[PDB]
Amino acid sequence: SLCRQNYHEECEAGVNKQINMEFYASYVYMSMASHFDRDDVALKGAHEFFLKSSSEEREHAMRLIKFQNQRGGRVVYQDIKKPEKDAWGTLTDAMQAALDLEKHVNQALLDLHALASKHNDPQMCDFIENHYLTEQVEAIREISGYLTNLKRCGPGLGEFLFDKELNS
Amino acid sequence: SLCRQNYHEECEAGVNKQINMEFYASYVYMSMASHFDRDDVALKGAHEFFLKSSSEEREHAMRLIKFQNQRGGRVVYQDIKKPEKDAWGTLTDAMQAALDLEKHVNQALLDLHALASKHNDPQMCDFIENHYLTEQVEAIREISGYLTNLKRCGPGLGEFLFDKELNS
Amino acid sequence: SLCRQNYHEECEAGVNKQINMEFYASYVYMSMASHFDRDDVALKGAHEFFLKSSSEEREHAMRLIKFQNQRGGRVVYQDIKKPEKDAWGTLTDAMQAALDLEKHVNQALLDLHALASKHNDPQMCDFIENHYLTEQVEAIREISGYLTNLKRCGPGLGEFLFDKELNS
Amino acid sequence: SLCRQNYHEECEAGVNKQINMEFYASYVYMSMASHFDRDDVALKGAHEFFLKSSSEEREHAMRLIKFQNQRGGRVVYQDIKKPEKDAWGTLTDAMQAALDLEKHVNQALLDLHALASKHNDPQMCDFIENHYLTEQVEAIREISGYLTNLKRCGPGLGEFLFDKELNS
Amino acid sequence: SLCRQNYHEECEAGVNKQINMEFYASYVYMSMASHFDRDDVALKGAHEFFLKSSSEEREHAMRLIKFQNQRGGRVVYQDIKKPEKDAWGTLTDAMQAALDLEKHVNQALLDLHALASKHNDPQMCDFIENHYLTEQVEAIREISGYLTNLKRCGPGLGEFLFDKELNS
Amino acid sequence: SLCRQNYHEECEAGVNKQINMEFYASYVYMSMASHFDRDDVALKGAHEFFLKSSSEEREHAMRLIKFQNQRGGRVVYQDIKKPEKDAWGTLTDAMQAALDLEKHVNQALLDLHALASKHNDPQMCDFIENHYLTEQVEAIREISGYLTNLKRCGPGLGEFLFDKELNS
Ligand SMILES: [Cl-]
Ligand SMILES: [Cl-]
Ligand SMILES: [Cl-]
Ligand SMILES: [Cl-]
Ligand SMILES: [Cl-]
Ligand SMILES: [Cl-]
Ligand SMILES: [Cl-]
Ligand SMILES: [Cl-]
Ligand SMILES: [Cl-]
Ligand SMILES: [Cl-]
Ligand SMILES: [Cl-]
Ligand SMILES: [Cl-]
Ligand SMILES: [Cl-]
Ligand SMILES: [Cl-]
Ligand SMILES: [Cl-]
Ligand SMILES: [Cl-]
Ligand SMILES: [Cl-]
Ligand SMILES: [Cl-]
Ligand SMILES: [Cl-]
Ligand SMILES: [Cl-]
Ligand SMILES: [Cl-]
Ligand SMILES: [Cl-]
Ligand SMILES: [Cl-]
Ligand SMILES: [Cl-]
Ligand SMILES: [Cl-]
Ligand SMILES: [Cl-]
Ligand SMILES: [Cl-]
Ligand SMILES: [Cl-]
Ligand SMILES: [Cl-]
Ligand SMILES: [Cl-]
Ligand SMILES: [Cl-]
Ligand SMILES: [Cl-]
Ligand SMILES: [Cl-]
Ligand SMILES: [Cl-]
Ligand SMILES: [Cl-]
Ligand SMILES: [Cl-]
Ligand SMILES: [Cl-]
Ligand SMILES: [Cl-]
Ligand SMILES: [Cl-]
Ligand SMILES: [Cl-]
Ligand SMILES: [Cl-]
Ligand SMILES: [Cl-]
Ligand SMILES: [Cl-]
Ligand SMILES: [Cl-]
Ligand SMILES: [Cl-]
Ligand SMILES: [Cl-]
Ligand SMILES: [Cl-]
Ligand SMILES: [Cl-]
Ligand SMILES: [Cl-]
Ligand SMILES: [Cl-]
Ligand SMILES: [Cl-]
Ligand SMILES: [Cl-]
Ligand SMILES: [Cl-]
Ligand SMILES: [Cl-]
Ligand SMILES: [Cl-]
Ligand SMILES: [Cl-]
Ligand SMILES: [Cl-]
Ligand SMILES: [Cl-]
Ligand SMILES: [Cl-]
Ligand SMILES: [Cl-]
Ligand SMILES: [Cl-]
Ligand SMILES: [Cl-]
Ligand SMILES: [Cl-]
Ligand SMILES: [Cl-]
Ligand SMILES: [Cl-]
Ligand SMILES: [Cl-]
Ligand SMILES: [Cl-]
Ligand SMILES: [Cl-]
Ligand SMILES: [Cl-]
Ligand SMILES: [Cl-]
Ligand SMILES: [Cl-]
Ligand SMILES: [Cl-]
Ligand SMILES: [Cl-]
Ligand SMILES: [Cl-]
Ligand SMILES: [Cl-]
Ligand SMILES: [Cl-]
Ligand SMILES: [Cl-]
Ligand SMILES: [Cl-]
Ligand SMILES: [Cl-]
Ligand SMILES: [Cl-]
Ligand SMILES: [Cl-]
Ligand SMILES: [Cl-]
Ligand SMILES: [Cl-]
Ligand SMILES: [Cl-]
Ligand SMILES: [Cl-]
Ligand SMILES: [Cl-]
Ligand SMILES: [Cl-]
Ligand SMILES: [Cl-]
Ligand SMILES: [Cl-]
Ligand SMILES: [Cl-]
Ligand SMILES: [Cl-]
Ligand SMILES: [Cl-]
Ligand SMILES: [Cl-]
Ligand SMILES: [Cl-]
Ligand SMILES: [Cl-]
Ligand SMILES: [Cl-]
Ligand SMILES: [Cl-]
Ligand SMILES: [Cl-]
Ligand SMILES: [Cl-]
Ligand SMILES: [Cl-]
Ligand SMILES: [Cl-]
Ligand SMILES: [Cl-]
Ligand SMILES: [Cl-]
Ligand SMILES: [Cl-]
Ligand SMILES: [Cl-]
Ligand SMILES: [Cl-]
Ligand SMILES: [Cl-]
Ligand SMILES: [Cl-]
Ligand SMILES: [Cl-]
Ligand SMILES: [Cl-]
Ligand SMILES: [Cl-]
Ligand SMILES: [Cl-]
Ligand SMILES: [Cl-]
Ligand SMILES: [Cl-]
Ligand SMILES: [Cl-]
Ligand SMILES: [Cl-]
Ligand SMILES: [Cl-]
Ligand SMILES: [Cl-]
Ligand SMILES: [Cl-]
Ligand SMILES: [Cl-]
Ligand SMILES: [Cl-]
Ligand SMILES: [Cl-]
Ligand SMILES: [Cl-]
Ligand SMILES: [Cl-]
Ligand SMILES: [Cl-]
Ligand SMILES: [Cl-]
Ligand SMILES: [Fe+3]
Ligand SMILES: [Fe+3]
Ligand SMILES: [Fe+3]
Ligand SMILES: [Fe+3]
Ligand SMILES: [Fe+3]
Ligand SMILES: [Fe+3]
Ligand SMILES: [Fe+3]
Ligand SMILES: [Fe+3]
Ligand SMILES: [Fe+3]
Ligand SMILES: [Fe+3]
Ligand SMILES: [Fe+3]
Ligand SMILES: [Fe+3]
Ligand SMILES: [Fe+3]
Ligand SMILES: [Fe+3]
Ligand SMILES: [Fe+3]
Ligand SMILES: [Fe+3]
Ligand SMILES: [Fe+3]
Ligand SMILES: [Fe+3]
Ligand SMILES: [Fe+3]
Ligand SMILES: [Fe+3]
Ligand SMILES: [Fe+3]
Ligand SMILES: [Fe+3]
Ligand SMILES: [Fe+3]
Ligand SMILES: [Fe+3]
Ligand SMILES: [Fe+3]
Ligand SMILES: [Fe+3]
Ligand SMILES: [Fe+3]
Ligand SMILES: [Fe+3]
Ligand SMILES: [Fe+3]
Ligand SMILES: [Fe+3]
Ligand SMILES: [Fe+3]
Ligand SMILES: [Fe+3]
Ligand code: NA
Ligand code: NA
Ligand code: NA
Ligand code: NA
Ligand code: NA
Ligand code: NA
Ligand code: NA
Ligand code: NA
Ligand code: NA
Ligand code: NA
Ligand code: NA
Ligand code: NA
Ligand code: NA
Ligand code: NA
Ligand code: NA
Ligand code: NA
Ligand code: NA
Ligand code: NA
Ligand code: NA
Ligand code: NA
Ligand code: NA
Ligand code: NA
Ligand code: NA
Ligand code: NA
Ligand code: NA
Ligand code: NA
Ligand code: NA
Ligand code: NA
Ligand code: NA
Ligand code: NA
Ligand code: NA
Ligand code: NA
Ligand code: NA
Ligand code: NA
Ligand code: NA
Ligand code: NA
Ligand code: NA
Ligand code: NA
Ligand code: NA
Ligand code: NA
Ligand code: NA
Ligand code: NA
Ligand code: NA
Ligand code: NA
Ligand code: NA
Ligand code: NA
Ligand code: NA
Ligand code: NA
Ligand code: NA
Ligand code: NA
Ligand code: NA
Ligand code: NA
Ligand code: NA
Ligand code: NA
Ligand code: NA
Ligand code: NA
Ligand code: NA
Ligand code: NA
Ligand code: NA
Ligand code: NA
Ligand code: NA
Ligand code: NA
Ligand code: NA
Ligand code: NA
Ligand code: NA
Ligand code: NA
Ligand code: NA
Ligand code: NA
Ligand code: NA
Ligand code: NA
Ligand code: NA
Ligand code: NA
Ligand code: NA
Ligand code: NA
Ligand code: NA
Ligand code: NA
Ligand code: NA
Ligand code: NA
Ligand code: NA
Ligand code: NA
Ligand code: NA
Ligand code: NA
Ligand code: NA
Ligand code: NA
Ligand code: NA
Ligand code: NA
Ligand code: NA
Ligand code: NA
Ligand code: NA
Ligand code: NA
Ligand code: NA
Ligand code: NA
Ligand code: NA
Ligand code: NA
Ligand code: NA
Ligand code: NA
Ligand code: NA
Ligand code: NA
Ligand code: NA
Ligand code: NA
Ligand code: NA
Ligand code: NA
Repeated sequence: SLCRQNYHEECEAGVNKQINMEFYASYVYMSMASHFDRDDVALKGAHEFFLKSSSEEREHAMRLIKFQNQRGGRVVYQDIKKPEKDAWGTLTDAMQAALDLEKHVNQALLDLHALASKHNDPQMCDFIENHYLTEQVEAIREISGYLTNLKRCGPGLGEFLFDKELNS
Repeated sequence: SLCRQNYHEECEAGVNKQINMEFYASYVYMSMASHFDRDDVALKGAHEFFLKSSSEEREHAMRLIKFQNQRGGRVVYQDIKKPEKDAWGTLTDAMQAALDLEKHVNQALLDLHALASKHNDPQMCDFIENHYLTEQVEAIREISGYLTNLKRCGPGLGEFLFDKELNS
Repeated sequence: SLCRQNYHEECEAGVNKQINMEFYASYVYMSMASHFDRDDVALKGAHEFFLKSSSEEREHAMRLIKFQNQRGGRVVYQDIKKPEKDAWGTLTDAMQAALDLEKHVNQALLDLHALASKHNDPQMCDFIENHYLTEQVEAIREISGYLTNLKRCGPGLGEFLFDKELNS
Repeated sequence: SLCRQNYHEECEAGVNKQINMEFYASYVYMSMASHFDRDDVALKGAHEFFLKSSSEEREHAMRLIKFQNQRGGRVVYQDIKKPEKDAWGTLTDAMQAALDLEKHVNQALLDLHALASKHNDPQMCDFIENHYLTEQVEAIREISGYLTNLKRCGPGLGEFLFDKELNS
Repeated sequence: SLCRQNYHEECEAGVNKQINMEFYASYVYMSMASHFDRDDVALKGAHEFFLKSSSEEREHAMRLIKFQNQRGGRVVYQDIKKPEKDAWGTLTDAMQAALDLEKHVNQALLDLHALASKHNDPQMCDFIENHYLTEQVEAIREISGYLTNLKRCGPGLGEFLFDKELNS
Repeated sequence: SLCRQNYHEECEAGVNKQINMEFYASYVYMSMASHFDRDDVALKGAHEFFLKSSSEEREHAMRLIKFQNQRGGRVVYQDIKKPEKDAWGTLTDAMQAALDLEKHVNQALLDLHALASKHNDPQMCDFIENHYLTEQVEAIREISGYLTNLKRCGPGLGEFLFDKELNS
């Protein structure tokens, strides 16, 4: 490939892994969104919030695909595994699972940064810092505060009202 | 579920199958799009066309997910299998594979319609006719004409110029 | 009648039945609306929601009357029976009765479609699909989610707040 | 009921009677409207005029329902009887029947006023004067002039042209 | 043809037949239009109405031609036979012939729908319902009411005035 | 007919012949247009150009129909014969056939002018000069230059690009 320069095969593989991981997170959120749109669950704020979250994760995957081609790597796709659950429970349960997901993705991003630092790839490090690491910190902090407020609001009416407040 | 009415368990399963099939088609197009954005392939019209195609297929999946919940079914997700190839060849090869994909999806939609007619589900039949069957016919006709023009244009310069003309 | 063509006397009678059924549903909702505007009930969201529902059902009747004349049938009116109750209970009770009403109307629409398919009346089938079957599916799904949220909110304050949120 | 004051049980019953009577008049006009939209009758001015008349009568019913609840009465619904005829004849015949209907409704309104005066209910009397008695006088005078002009115009062409002039 | 799928040779032939039938109806209306523009007939409303009708029928043919190519059929043209008459008589005579024409075309459309249902072609059925069957019902009802009003208006002055009112 | 003056029966017949000839040319172009919209031909510029040409020829027929009635002749319709071919070959073949058609129509227009000069019908001559003869000269010159450029461009890519340039 005429464009490849200072791009190590381990970094290329790490990017292909993160691409799969972002699509996976996209799929989880899709599943959460459809769970909260069940007639017997019917939390329209959660639905909209997880649908938007699913769409954002697809963007994160797509920016990595682009990055792979910009640097002269080869994108290699794997299966996008189905999420661990078919039903995500209450809005509190789902938000806990979402926190776990974002932290898992955050840890993979930090391993990917560590890979790029290790192979002296400053452009890859900056790409990751600039587009992913601060976004991850905000999302985790965001979900964590929701969890605190879901426990403050309590079940029943509290969950209905916390749900109203989700998107604004 | 308090909303379910005249919605047969075979139709619900058929919808879950089509949901997987639309995501799969989405993933194929994503792969085609990244293939045409390689520095050693570099056909920006194809890239944009398959990226838009991938996004449309995700919408088709999402309208089916919605339909499942509107009718009081339960969405059940499966793995989204990786596409058959890592490299899609020339713009002519990819467009042939895309035609094959759209016809495979079209046949599944026609089996799904047949399932809804068989179980006397007129609302499901109309949903499928209204949002999917004509859209499929247009897309197949569209790709077929591209194939005819790719063979008319020939390889090399013809492929470059046919690619310019793709999106408009 | 100079316009009648491929319009079977059983279909004409079925349309006259559905006309009565839509007016009946209109009258139920009128009664629900006046129940929630009692000084000792005083749920203004419910009032407005059932008043709008009553008006929509009158439109559904009127489109069928039109359809009867477009196809060269004769509209034949019957009494519009009074609703089963004078008092509809809590917002949860009324919404349950409304779900039952919409499902009863939906079943009559599906019998009417079955009548038109049976007599090979494709124009009548499409009319019913296009203007009634999807609208019915949305309304039933809508009311069902309200029921789920009314049970989540609980009685007292929950009912007051759920009522605020009804129309938006 | 915490709001009821100087509202006699005979007046409440009289209002429930008038509510039924306004819906009945609504239903008559609905039937007239569908009669003039038959392919073998086809007088589009009459159709539109009786459709608007039917809608106005529904408003008159709905203002009375409101009045019942404002005064702390209980609305009690009865069956809305079907109209006396399935076919209303010429535009002259229908307009004669409409005059008879409006005069019957007017006499019921005047009995209702007499009931409210008798029970010393000045607010109810004013409500009736303000929203119903002058409106009734205008409608009766209006229909009567139409009858005079329908007899002046004569049958055939006169009826076609008088019909053009109905709504403006 | 690379696009053809679930499109039976009998349906393709049925579409070619309907294409001829729509052009034929176009030609009839062209002839009616020129009849009412004769100096010795001179009914400018009829002229304009049949000229617009002729143009609409050409559109109906052209949408079918398109449909044939979208589905991967081959359009096959036949002669467009001249209309049965050179002179169409009074506005009442022409409108009767137009009613007969529209009903003949409507019956062919219903046979074509029956052909597509029989060969399990849901996309073709919906195409026909969506673009043709309701349009046919409206046109037949429309012409029938004109016939009723032409008989109400009578010959001479009535015909002149009914003609004024045709287009609006 | 009260308007006829200096309008010879041979000229009236000549106009009826040209009316048939313009409709025939309309039908040829319709067939060419549908040929270039086949999935296995797929030249969208040609399609649009022949569809517009077909529509223009219908206008030419319609202005002659009008002229017949303005002069107090009687329009007499004949069958519109189907075109000589079902398939028109390459864009070069079709354009050659179109040149032949326009020259055939041009020769008929010049015979018609000769008929009107011969019968001392200056108004008919001017009508033909003003609306037809220069339009014919432009169209023939136009198609001829296309033929020259189609031979310059060559088959394959040249045909694709010449087709892009057709309408602008
Ligand atoms: Cl290195
Ligand atoms: Cl659950
Ligand atoms: Cl988010
Ligand atoms: Cl990027
Ligand atoms: Cl790039
Ligand atoms: Cl792979
Ligand atoms: Cl996993
Ligand atoms: Cl799995
Ligand atoms: Cl759980
Ligand atoms: Cl859990
Ligand atoms: Cl969890
Ligand atoms: Cl991790
Ligand atoms: Cl490191
Ligand atoms: Cl590090
Ligand atoms: Cl490392
Ligand atoms: Cl290092
Ligand atoms: Cl990001
Ligand atoms: Cl944040
Ligand atoms: Cl920040
Ligand atoms: Cl927060
Ligand atoms: Cl809860
Ligand atoms: Cl069933
Ligand atoms: Cl390659
Ligand atoms: Cl697309
Ligand atoms: Cl949907
Ligand atoms: Cl929904
Ligand atoms: Cl699963
Ligand atoms: Cl697979
Ligand atoms: Cl796999
Ligand atoms: Cl390959
Ligand atoms: Cl290949
Ligand atoms: Cl392939
Ligand atoms: Cl398949
Ligand atoms: Cl079936
Ligand atoms: Cl089937
Ligand atoms: Cl089946
Ligand atoms: Cl069945
Ligand atoms: Cl779709
Ligand atoms: Cl298309
Ligand atoms: Cl289409
Ligand atoms: Cl094309
Ligand atoms: Cl190439
Ligand atoms: Cl029948
Ligand atoms: Cl109560
Ligand atoms: Cl509603
Ligand atoms: Cl209707
Ligand atoms: Cl109508
Ligand atoms: Cl009756
Ligand atoms: Cl009942
Ligand atoms: Cl009763
Ligand atoms: Cl109760
Ligand atoms: Cl109850
Ligand atoms: Cl109940
Ligand atoms: Cl029922
Ligand atoms: Cl049936
Ligand atoms: Cl059925
Ligand atoms: Cl049945
Ligand atoms: Cl049957
Ligand atoms: Cl509806
Ligand atoms: Cl809904
Ligand atoms: Cl919907
Ligand atoms: Cl809800
Ligand atoms: Cl309560
Ligand atoms: Cl008192
Ligand atoms: Cl009658
Ligand atoms: Cl009025
Ligand atoms: Cl009031
Ligand atoms: Cl109030
Ligand atoms: Cl009662
Ligand atoms: Cl009565
Ligand atoms: Cl009765
Ligand atoms: Cl009578
Ligand atoms: Cl009478
Ligand atoms: Cl009477
Ligand atoms: Cl009375
Ligand atoms: Cl009194
Ligand atoms: Cl008095
Ligand atoms: Cl009294
Ligand atoms: Cl008194
Ligand atoms: Cl009033
Ligand atoms: Cl007045
Ligand atoms: Cl006044
Ligand atoms: Cl008057
Ligand atoms: Cl009359
Ligand atoms: Cl088949
Ligand atoms: Cl004549
Ligand atoms: Cl029309
Ligand atoms: Cl089409
Ligand atoms: Cl197309
Ligand atoms: Cl042929
Ligand atoms: Cl014939
Ligand atoms: Cl013939
Ligand atoms: Cl005749
Ligand atoms: Cl005749
Ligand atoms: Cl006739
Ligand atoms: Cl027929
Ligand atoms: Cl059939
Ligand atoms: Cl059938
Ligand atoms: Cl058949
Ligand atoms: Cl079959
Ligand atoms: Cl149509
Ligand atoms: Cl109509
Ligand atoms: Cl309609
Ligand atoms: Cl009419
Ligand atoms: Cl006459
Ligand atoms: Cl002469
Ligand atoms: Cl060919
Ligand atoms: Cl042209
Ligand atoms: Cl002219
Ligand atoms: Cl003129
Ligand atoms: Cl003839
Ligand atoms: Cl010929
Ligand atoms: Cl022939
Ligand atoms: Cl050829
Ligand atoms: Cl040739
Ligand atoms: Cl040739
Ligand atoms: Cl010639
Ligand atoms: Cl000469
Ligand atoms: Cl000469
Ligand atoms: Cl000569
Ligand atoms: Cl001479
Ligand atoms: Cl011209
Ligand atoms: Cl030119
Ligand atoms: Cl010029
Ligand atoms: Cl040129
Ligand atoms: Cl070529
Ligand atoms: Fe490198
Ligand atoms: Fe992410
Ligand atoms: Fe919950
Ligand atoms: Fe650093
Ligand atoms: Fe996120
Ligand atoms: Fe069911
Ligand atoms: Fe799709
Ligand atoms: Fe290539
Ligand atoms: Fe349909
Ligand atoms: Fe259908
Ligand atoms: Fe539709
Ligand atoms: Fe597609
Ligand atoms: Fe019939
Ligand atoms: Fe309804
Ligand atoms: Fe309550
Ligand atoms: Fe409803
Ligand atoms: Fe009192
Ligand atoms: Fe009234
Ligand atoms: Fe009459
Ligand atoms: Fe009135
Ligand atoms: Fe086939
Ligand atoms: Fe037509
Ligand atoms: Fe006449
Ligand atoms: Fe069907
Ligand atoms: Fe028509
Ligand atoms: Fe003469
Ligand atoms: Fe011409
Ligand atoms: Fe060619
Ligand atoms: Fe001149
Ligand atoms: Fe001259
Ligand atoms: Fe001039
Ligand atoms: Fe031309
Ligand atoms: Na690197
Ligand atoms: Na990897
Ligand atoms: Na690698
Ligand atoms: Na890899
Ligand atoms: Na991308
Ligand atoms: Na991108
Ligand atoms: Na890329
Ligand atoms: Na970059
Ligand atoms: Na690089
Ligand atoms: Na990989
Ligand atoms: Na899994
Ligand atoms: Na960690
Ligand atoms: Na790190
Ligand atoms: Na990693
Ligand atoms: Na390194
Ligand atoms: Na933050
Ligand atoms: Na909560
Ligand atoms: Na079903
Ligand atoms: Na399934
Ligand atoms: Na199932
Ligand atoms: Na399933
Ligand atoms: Na969705
Ligand atoms: Na959605
Ligand atoms: Na959903
Ligand atoms: Na739906
Ligand atoms: Na359902
Ligand atoms: Na599944
Ligand atoms: Na695979
Ligand atoms: Na197939
Ligand atoms: Na099917
Ligand atoms: Na299927
Ligand atoms: Na079934
Ligand atoms: Na198309
Ligand atoms: Na090519
Ligand atoms: Na029928
Ligand atoms: Na009945
Ligand atoms: Na009947
Ligand atoms: Na009946
Ligand atoms: Na109506
Ligand atoms: Na109406
Ligand atoms: Na009607
Ligand atoms: Na209709
Ligand atoms: Na009919
Ligand atoms: Na009845
Ligand atoms: Na009852
Ligand atoms: Na049922
Ligand atoms: Na049914
Ligand atoms: Na029924
Ligand atoms: Na039948
Ligand atoms: Na819905
Ligand atoms: Na509640
Ligand atoms: Na009183
Ligand atoms: Na009473
Ligand atoms: Na009382
Ligand atoms: Na009472
Ligand atoms: Na009211
Ligand atoms: Na009101
Ligand atoms: Na009220
Ligand atoms: Na009041
Ligand atoms: Na009171
Ligand atoms: Na009562
Ligand atoms: Na009665
Ligand atoms: Na009286
Ligand atoms: Na009085
Ligand atoms: Na009274
Ligand atoms: Na009293
Ligand atoms: Na007055
Ligand atoms: Na009259
Ligand atoms: Na077929
Ligand atoms: Na045929
Ligand atoms: Na065939
Ligand atoms: Na054929
Ligand atoms: Na066309
Ligand atoms: Na077209
Ligand atoms: Na076409
Ligand atoms: Na189509
Ligand atoms: Na096809
Ligand atoms: Na044919
Ligand atoms: Na003939
Ligand atoms: Na028939
Ligand atoms: Na049929
Ligand atoms: Na047919
Ligand atoms: Na078949
Ligand atoms: Na109509
Ligand atoms: Na007349
Ligand atoms: Na002459
Ligand atoms: Na001739
Ligand atoms: Na002659
Ligand atoms: Na002649
Ligand atoms: Na003309
Ligand atoms: Na004209
Ligand atoms: Na003319
Ligand atoms: Na002239
Ligand atoms: Na003349
Ligand atoms: Na002739
Ligand atoms: Na021929
Ligand atoms: Na010549
Ligand atoms: Na000449
Ligand atoms: Na000539
Ligand atoms: Na002469
Ligand atoms: Na020129
Ligand atoms: Na060429």
